[PDB]
Amino acid sequence: EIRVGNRYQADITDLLKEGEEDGRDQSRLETQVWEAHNPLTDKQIDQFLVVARSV
Amino acid sequence: EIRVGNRYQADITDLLKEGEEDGRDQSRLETQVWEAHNPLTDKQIDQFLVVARSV
Repeated sequence: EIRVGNRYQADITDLLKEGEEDGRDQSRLETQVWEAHNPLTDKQIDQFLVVARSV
Repeated sequence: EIRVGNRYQADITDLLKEGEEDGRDQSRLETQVWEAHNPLTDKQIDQFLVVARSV
C-alpha cells in the first residue's frame, strides 16, 4: 500500500531565484581521480600501463 | 737501432694558413652516442635505467 502524509512525502525543495545560489562546497562532495581530456593519447597511456606493470 | 731517412721519418704536415681550412668531414669520422650536457639530472637518468631494466 502507498501512503500519503507529512510522514511519507518529501518536502519539495524550492527552485532557486536567478540571484540565489545553492551554497554547495564541491570539495566536501568529491575528489577527482581521472580527467578524461588529457594531453595524452591512448597509445601513451597504454604504454605507461605496460611500464607500470614492468616496474 | 733507430733509423734516419725518407723511408723512416714522416713528412711533416705544414701549418695551415689563417685563411686555409683543413677540409675534414666530421660525419665521416665520428657519430655521437651520448651528449654530456643534458637537460636531465643524474636522478632521472638513474630512474630511466631502472625502468629500462624493468621493461
